[PDB]
Parts: sequence; structure tokens; C-alpha cells
Amino acid sequence: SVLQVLHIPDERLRKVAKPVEEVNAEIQRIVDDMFETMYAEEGIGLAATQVDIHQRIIVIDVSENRDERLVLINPELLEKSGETGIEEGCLSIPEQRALVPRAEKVKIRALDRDGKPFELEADGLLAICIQHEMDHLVGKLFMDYLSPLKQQRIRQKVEKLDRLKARA
Ligand SMILES: [Fe+3]
Repeated sequence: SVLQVLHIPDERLRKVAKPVEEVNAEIQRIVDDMFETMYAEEGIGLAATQVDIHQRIIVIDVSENRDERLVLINPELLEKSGETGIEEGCLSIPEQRALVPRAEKVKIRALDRDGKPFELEADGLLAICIQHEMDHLVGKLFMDYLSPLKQQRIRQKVEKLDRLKARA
């Protein structure tokens, strides 16, 4: 199923996710719906909280043939180093982009879709994508890093878009 993705300024985007107790068929259903939603909207990363599910689940696929599915359940950052930034986007903040400071290289531990643990060292776009997604789970958005003026302007832009989006 394709789930509805929440937009700012929804308060549900600020909720802190609870860890997944046990990776069972219900959780795997959520993971599959999340991938389906992400591809449908053509994103490359999705956090559970963006679809108003407040558990520590993230799906990522940066691939062209939509066939390098990455699932992070209960992710934990073990190490990070360096500093980078690209102009990030987000399906919850339609059509807005901004450069945000991130660590360059990241090492995480997580469970996969089967509930098996794994470690992953990432750099480049993957490292940035994992940080951006891990932020969602503690109620952080990429605009939180920007100046008050920049944040206000982004909110308006999105409110204007959702206002036209429904043409009645
Ligand atoms: Fe996002």
C-alpha cells in the first residue's frame, strides 16, 4: 500500500519514535509499504515517522533500477567523522532544498528486514542520507539547521503549495 506522507507544519513530524520490540510480519508489512510509498513519490529515503508510524524504521534506496533496498531498524550511530553538506530534499518538505551540515563518514549498527544485526560504514551521499533519516526518528527536520528567516520562508512555500495542490 502507498501511505500518506505528512508535510510540515504537521506536529506528528516532531514525535520521537520508539524502538522496534521485535521484527515480525507486522513490521515487515510496514517496511514494504514504506518502500512502496518512497518509490511512488520517487524519494530515496523514508523514515517511519514521515508516514505517521512512530517506530525506529528507515528505508533507503539510492539505486536507479530501484533494486538496492536498504532497511535500518533500530539504527545506532557508532562513529562519525568529517564534515560535508549537499542541498538536501525531503518528501515532507515538498520542493524545498537547502545545504545542511553533516558528518562525512558514518558507522552504524542496525537490524535488517529479517531482524538480523549488521554494521555499515557509509560515506558520500549514503552517509548524509542515513543522518537525515536518523534525524526524522527524533523529530528533527533539515530546516531546523537553518536560520529563523530561512525556516519561515520554507514553511510558507510549502503552505502555498499544499494550498494550490487542492484545486477545488
Ligand atoms: Fe526527509
